[PDB]
Amino acid sequence: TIQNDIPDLYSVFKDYFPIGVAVDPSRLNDADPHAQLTAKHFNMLVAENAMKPESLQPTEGNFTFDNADKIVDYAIAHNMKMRGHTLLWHNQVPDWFFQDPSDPSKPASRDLLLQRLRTHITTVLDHFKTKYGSQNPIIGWDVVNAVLDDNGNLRNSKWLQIIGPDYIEKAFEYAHEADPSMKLFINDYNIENNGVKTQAMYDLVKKLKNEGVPINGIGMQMHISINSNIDNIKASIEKLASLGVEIQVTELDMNMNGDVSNDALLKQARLYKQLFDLFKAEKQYITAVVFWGVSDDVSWLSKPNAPLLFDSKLQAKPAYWAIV
Ligand SMILES: O[C@@H]1[C@@H](O)[C@H](O[C@@H]2CO[C@@H](O[C@@H]3CO[C@@H](O)[C@H](O)[C@H]3O)[C@H](O)[C@H]2O)OC[C@H]1O
Repeated sequence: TIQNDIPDLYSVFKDYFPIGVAVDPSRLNDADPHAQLTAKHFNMLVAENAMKPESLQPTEGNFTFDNADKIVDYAIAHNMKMRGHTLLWHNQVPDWFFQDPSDPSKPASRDLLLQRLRTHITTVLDHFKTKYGSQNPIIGWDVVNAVLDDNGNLRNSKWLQIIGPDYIEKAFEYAHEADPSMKLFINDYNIENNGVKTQAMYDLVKKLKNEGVPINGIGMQMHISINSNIDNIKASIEKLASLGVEIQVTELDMNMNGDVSNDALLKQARLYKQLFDLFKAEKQYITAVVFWGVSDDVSWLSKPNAPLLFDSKLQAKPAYWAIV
């Protein structure tokens, strides 16, 4: 059971930006405590998995939008906005995309993979536009996800192998043509550490935007840890924001590195407080902050963990009170 009388999390940030959460379609029933927590504290939703490529087109031409639509319906019912995650990634994408259909032992050509990407992106965006119309809660999409490797080079996924470096520009082009009302984002992790990957994201977006690619913003996943440096996060936000794009904190959670002790929870609270003070200070750039999971018990991180503001019993943690 949840705490019904404590402050609604997102309301505390009404003058800064919406506060969202990533959800599972199986946790949306009115009597489900996770759903109650979702509707109470957030005014933005994201599909943790239901809108990924494999979740939308498991086999070629066979689109499965039921779970995604269930989340969209829920968002509409609770007056929540949504982020679309994600049109392209190297994980949770079916092998068929990259295979020659007449000889699955061979790879698809650059033209065939591009056509498939175009069809996927266009069908996905057209689905939400045609089914929901003006009521579509999705305000933007992570057009490409995690396209950089640890060293800042372009990740050598099958997309890069088969098409080449311009597959990124093509994805944005296809999304923009399908629905110009959508804000288009390039999303990634570790770009908040002000290291080589932050610089690489900055260089890539600067290059593409200067070439006319319709990139509207950068999503900083923010899968931080109990040892993350606030100064580096601030420097990263400033650097990326200098490109004239929106910044959204898209998959916020805190890896405790196995230490879920009471002392660690207090340290977590202090860090989350500093983090949100930073976000508020940077409100002229940040247009959304989304947590990757409703509560600790449903977090994607391996156990033991305590990454969010609500614990495994769905109760507000010290971090929640520090921020509110
Ligand atoms: O942007 C990335 C996120 O999308 C990513 O989210 C996690 C992706 O893996 C999910 O776990 C899979 C769910 O589907 C099952 O069939 C698989 O067996 C699981 O591995 C997890 O639920 C998401 O939270 O996190 C990393 C980000 O870079």
